[PDB]
Amino acid sequence: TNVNLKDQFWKRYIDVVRHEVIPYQWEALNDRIPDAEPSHAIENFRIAAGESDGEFYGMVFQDSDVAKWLEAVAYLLETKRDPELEKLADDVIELLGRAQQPDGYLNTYYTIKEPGKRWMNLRDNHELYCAGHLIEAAVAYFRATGKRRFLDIMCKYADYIGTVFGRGEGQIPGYDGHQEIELALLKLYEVTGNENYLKLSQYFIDQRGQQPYYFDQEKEARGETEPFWYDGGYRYHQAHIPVREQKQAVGHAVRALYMYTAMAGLAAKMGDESLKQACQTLWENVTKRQMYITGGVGSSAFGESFTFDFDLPNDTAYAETCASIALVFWTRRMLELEMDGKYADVMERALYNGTISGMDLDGKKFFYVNPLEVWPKACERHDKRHVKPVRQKWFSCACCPPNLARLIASIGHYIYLQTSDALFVHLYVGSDIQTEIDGRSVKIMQETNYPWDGTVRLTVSPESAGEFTLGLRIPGWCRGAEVTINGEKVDIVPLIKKGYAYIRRVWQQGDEVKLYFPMPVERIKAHPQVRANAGKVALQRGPIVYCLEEVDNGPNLANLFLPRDAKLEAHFEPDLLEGVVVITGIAERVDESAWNDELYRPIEPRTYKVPFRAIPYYAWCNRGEGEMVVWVNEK
Amino acid sequence: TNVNLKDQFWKRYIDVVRHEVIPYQWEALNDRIPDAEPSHAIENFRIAAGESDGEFYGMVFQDSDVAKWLEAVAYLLETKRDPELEKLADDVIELLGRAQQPDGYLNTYYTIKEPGKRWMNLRDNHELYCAGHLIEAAVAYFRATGKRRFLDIMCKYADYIGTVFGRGEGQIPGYDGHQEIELALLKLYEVTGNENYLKLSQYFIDQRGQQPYYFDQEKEARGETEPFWYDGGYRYHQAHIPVREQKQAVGHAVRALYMYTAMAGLAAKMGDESLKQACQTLWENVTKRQMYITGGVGSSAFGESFTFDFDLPNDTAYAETCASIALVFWTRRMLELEMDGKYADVMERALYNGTISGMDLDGKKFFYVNPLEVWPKACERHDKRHVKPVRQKWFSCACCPPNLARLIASIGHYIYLQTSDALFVHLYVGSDIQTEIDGRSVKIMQETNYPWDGTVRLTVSPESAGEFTLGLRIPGWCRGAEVTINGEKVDIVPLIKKGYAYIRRVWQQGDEVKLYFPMPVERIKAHPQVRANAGKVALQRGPIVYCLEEVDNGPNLANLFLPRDAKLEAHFEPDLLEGVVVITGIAERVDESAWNDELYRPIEPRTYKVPFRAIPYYAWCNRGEGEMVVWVNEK
Repeated sequence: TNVNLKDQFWKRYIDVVRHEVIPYQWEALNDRIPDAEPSHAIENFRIAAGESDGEFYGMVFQDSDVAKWLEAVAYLLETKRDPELEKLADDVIELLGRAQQPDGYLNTYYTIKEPGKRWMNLRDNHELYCAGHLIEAAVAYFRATGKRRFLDIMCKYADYIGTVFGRGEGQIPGYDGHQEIELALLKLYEVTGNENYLKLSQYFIDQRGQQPYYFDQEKEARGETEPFWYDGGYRYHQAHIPVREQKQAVGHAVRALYMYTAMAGLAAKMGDESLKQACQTLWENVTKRQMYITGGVGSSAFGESFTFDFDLPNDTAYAETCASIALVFWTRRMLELEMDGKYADVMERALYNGTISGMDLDGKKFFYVNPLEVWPKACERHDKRHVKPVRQKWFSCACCPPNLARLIASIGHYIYLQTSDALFVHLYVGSDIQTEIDGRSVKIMQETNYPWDGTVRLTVSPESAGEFTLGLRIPGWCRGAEVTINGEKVDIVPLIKKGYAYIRRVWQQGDEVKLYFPMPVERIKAHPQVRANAGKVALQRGPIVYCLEEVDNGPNLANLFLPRDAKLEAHFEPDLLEGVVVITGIAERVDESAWNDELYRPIEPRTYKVPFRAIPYYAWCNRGEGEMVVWVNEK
Repeated sequence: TNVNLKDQFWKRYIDVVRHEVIPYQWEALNDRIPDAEPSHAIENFRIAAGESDGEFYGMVFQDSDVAKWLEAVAYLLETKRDPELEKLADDVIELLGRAQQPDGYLNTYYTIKEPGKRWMNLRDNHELYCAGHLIEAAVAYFRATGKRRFLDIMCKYADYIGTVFGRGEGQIPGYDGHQEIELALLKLYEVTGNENYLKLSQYFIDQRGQQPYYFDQEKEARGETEPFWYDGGYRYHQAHIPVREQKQAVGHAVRALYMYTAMAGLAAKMGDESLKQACQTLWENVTKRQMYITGGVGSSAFGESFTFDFDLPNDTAYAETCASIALVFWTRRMLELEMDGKYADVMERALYNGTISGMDLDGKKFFYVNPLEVWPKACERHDKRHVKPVRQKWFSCACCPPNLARLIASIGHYIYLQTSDALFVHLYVGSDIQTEIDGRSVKIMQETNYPWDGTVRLTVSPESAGEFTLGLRIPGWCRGAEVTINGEKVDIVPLIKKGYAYIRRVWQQGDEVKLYFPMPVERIKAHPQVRANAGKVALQRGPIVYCLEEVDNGPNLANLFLPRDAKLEAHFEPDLLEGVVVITGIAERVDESAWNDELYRPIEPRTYKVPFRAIPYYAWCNRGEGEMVVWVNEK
C-alpha cells in the first residue's frame, strides 16, 4: 500500500506543513527563535547524553515535542525524500540513543532534574506518555525510511517498561495520568509482531480504574495530602472506574480519546466483545451527545473536558485542536473494529472542520481552542479567557503545531483501507493507491474536486482482470448518491451496508466508477436537548460546516436572523481564502436606529433585510479579528 | 414624617423578617445553632472588652454582621416596639462600648488578634467598612429609639478616623478597599449636624484613585510582592482612577454601588456639579448598559463584578442579592440629587424582582446569586458553580440575610419624600404618612392592591385647606396612566416633568386622588446589543418581571417558543406562592421525535402547541428544584 496525493486541497496543506510548519518548529525546538519562549527540548537530550551542561528546562512532557516533530517528519519523508531533513532526524535519533540509560529508560527530566525519582508520579509527570509518543515516532520513521535504529532504541525502552509495570512480583500496578502508551504499544506490536507489546497495552487498559486506586497509592508514598485540583477527581484521567464500566465520556478530552483509541485497537486485535461494546457505547455517547458540529469535543475550559450530554455551548466551548485530531485517530480504529460509514463520517467532519480550523491557512499561527461563537470584547470575561480571538504562536504547550503537522502529513493513510475482504474508500480526495487484492497488483485513481463538488471519478486498473470488492462510503450528509460503472447506472441500494456500497464484480483494466453526491446547501438543526442551539441553525454543504464573519457581514452577528424560506446559493470564489465555495442569501437584522438608548422596552422590534455571506468554518480568522458564529438565529 | 405600612405585600415580608429572619440570625451570631458554621461574632467583642478569653475567630469583617443585625432591629423597632428585642440590642450596644479603645477605635480583629497593626491593610481588611456599618446601625438605632448611647460610641470612632485619615500632616492619605464608610458618614452627618463627617466623606471619595496609589504604598510597606488576584487590578475596588474620571461601572458590584451612593449624597449636599455629572454618567451606564431586567447587577462570578456594556448572560449571571440592595440605596440618593422618575423606576424594579428573589417566601433560605436562567444539571459546570439551583443557609459571608432584613424592614422609608417645595410619592404601597408641607400639617393615605393591580386611591387631608404640590411618579413601565381628582379626570401630560406628575392646587379635607396605571401583560425586548437576548422576550406586568419554571411547564425551557401573536391572560391565584398574579397562554415546543437520536439533522423541525404558565421572578424556586428562564425564545 503506497498512496500518492494528487489533489489541491490536502496537497496545499502538506506543502504548508513541509515548508513552514516543520522548519519553524525545528528552530523553536533548538531555541533559535529570538522572540520565543525558549524550549530547550533538544538541549535537554544533549545534557542527558552528557554532551552539554545546564539545568533541565521546560515542561515535564517536553520530550514528547521532539517525538511529535520526528513523527511528522517521518510522514513527510514518505511523500518526498529530503536528505537534509532525513539527516536532521538521523542525528536527533542518535542523540536520543546516547541519552538512553543502559536499562532502556529515556527521559530527560528524570535523568537530569530528578535522577533516581523515576516512576513515582505517573499521575502527573507523563513518563509513559512521552515514551508512547517516541514509540509512535520510531514506528513511523521505520515505515518511512527502512531505518531501524530509532525502532531499536524504543523497543529497549518498551521492554524496560514491560518489566516495571504489571501485576507481577516487584512490578508497579500503575499506568499514566495521560493515556497514550496504550495506543503506541499497539503500533509497535503491528510493526514488530512482538506479543509482549500487545499484552502490555492490554494490561494498562485493564488495570486503569481498579481499586485500590494506583494514583492514591503513589500519592500516599510521595507524602502528598492536597486534594486533586479537578473537582471530579480521577474522572479527569478516566481512572475513576474500569474502562468497561465507563458508559459516558468524562474528563479531559484528549486523554479520553487516546484511551478510546487504544480500547478500540485492542477490541479488534483480541476479539474482546466486552471491550468492543464499551467502545461502541462510548462512541455513541461522544458523537451523538457530546460533540460539536465542527467535530470539536470538550465543552469546559476547566480541565479541558467533557461535561455531560447535550451541554454544547458555543461561546465557552473548548474544542481543543488536539482533541479533534485525537477523534480522527479514534475513528480509524473504530473502522478496523466495524466497517460503518458513521465512523468515517465523523472522521471527515473533524478533518474538514475542527482540526484544520486550528491553523491559519499559511500555517504560521494556531488556535489551541476552537470556538463556535466569538464576540471579541467578551473574550475578556474570565469564563472566556481561554478563547483567543486570533490565532498565534504557542510555547510550553505548543502542541497545536507538531500535532496538526503529524495528522496533515499522514492524511494519505486515512483515505483507503485494504482488507482481505475488500478495498475501502473512506475519503474522497484526489489520489492514487497501488495495492494488492487477492495477491494481485491493483492501481486505483481518484479524480475529484471534493470537497467543493460531489463528483468523483475512480479508475480501477488491476494488473490482470479479477473479481474483488470495492467498498465506497456513502457520506451520511448526502441524500441521493448516484453510481455508474463504465457509463452504466448501478442500483446501489441493495449493495449498501452500514453506509458503504459494496461493489463486487470482475474488474478489467481501465474500468471507471463515477460517483455523484449532490451538495445542496443544508440548514442543520441540533437535537432539541442541545439547549445552546434552541432557535438556531447552522449552514453546511457537503462535509463543510460554514460560519459568518464580521468582515463580511458587520458586527453583532447575534442580531442576524435567517428566515426558513430564504433562498440560499453557493458558488466558488477562486481568490478567496485559497479558493473556497461561499454561501449567500438574505437575512434579517433588528433595527438599532429605531432603538432609543433604552435597555429594555415593550415594543415590537422592527426588522430590515440584509445580504449575508458565509464561509467555511476552517477558514475563519484569516482576515483579521472579528465576530464569528456558526449557529445563527432562525426566523 | 411618620409612615405606617398598611398593605399586604410588604407587611408579610416584614413579618417574616421579624419572626423568622432576625431571630434565626441572633442565634447564629451567638453560636447557638448546632449544625451551623460557628460565627463568634459576639464572642469577639466579649474577648475585646476583656470579658472573655480565647482567640479571635471568623472573617476580618465579622464585626459588620453584628452591625447589620442591629440596623435591621432598629428598623423593626420603628414599626413595633418590643422591649425584649430592644433589651438584646441595648446589651450588645453596651458591650460594643466596653470593647472600644480609649482613643475611639472599635475593631475586634485589631484589638485581639493583631494589636497595634491597625490601619496597615485598608485594601483588604475592611476596618472602615466595619466602622461604616456600625455607624449606620447607630444612626438607625437612635432614630428608632431615641437612645444615643450607640451613636455616642460611633461618633468617638468617627472623630478618631478623622484624625487618622486625610491630606494633613501625619495623616494617612488612604481609604478602604471596600467602600461603605463614605455613605455611612453622610448618615452620621445628617443626624448630628457635625460638618467634620461630611468633609471626611468628601475626603475619602476625592482621594480614591489618586497617584501614587495608596494601595501600592501600604502594600510596599507590608513587604508584599504578589500580584493582585483580580486581573483588572484596582478596577476591582474602583480605585484605578479618580471617581470623576470613572465613566463606566467596573469591578466588584457592591463596592461600586456603595461608592456611587456616597458620590450622589455628596453631590447633593455640597452642590458639586462635577460629581453630580459623574454620578449621572455612571447611572446611565449601569442602568442602561449593565443591568439585568430583574434589577440585578454583576455579570461575572470572578470578582462578583461588572464586565462591560451589554454583556448580560442569563445562565452565568452573578446578580448578587447585596448588589441589588445596594442599587436600591443608590437610587434613593439619586432621587435627592434630581427628581427623576427613572430613578424610582429602578428602585422599584430591584425591590420587586432581584432583591426579594434572594429569599424563600418564608424567609428560611437564601440565594447569594440570582440567575435569570437555570438548567440544574449544568450548575455542575465550573463556569456555573456559583449558581445554586435551590436556596440555602449561608456562613462566613452570610450577608444575604441581615442585608435583606435591613432593607425590607426599612421599606417605609422609601415610599415618600418630603421636600419644602412638594410631597413626592415614589412607591405605590398601602400606607399612610403624617407630614408637614409649607409649614402645614398634612395627612395622606394610600389604598391599593399594587403590585397586583394599578389602581391607587390617595386621600389627602390638610389640617386646613391650602395650596401645595403633590408629586406622583408615573412608572416608566406604564402607558396611559390616568389621574382623577374628586371624580374628575385631570390632564396630566402638562403636569409631568421627568416622570413625576406635579399636582399643585388648593387641597381640602377629604380630597381624593385616584391613580390608574394600566397593567397589561407586556413582552419586553432587550436592546439589540444585548447578545444574550437576541431572539428572546421577557414577560412583565406592572413592576413585576415574570419567569417560567419546570414545575409548571415541564423540562427543557430553552425548547419553548412564544409566538408574538399568542394571546396572554393574567389572573390572581390566592393560594399560590402567598397569593400572586400568574400569566398563561399557549407556546410551542419542537418535537424530539424527528431526530431519532441523531445530534445534527438537515430537517425542518416539527413544532407542537403547549400551555404555559409564568409566575413572578421573585417567587421562583419555592416549589422545588427545576429549570427556570426569564428570557424565552420567541417565534
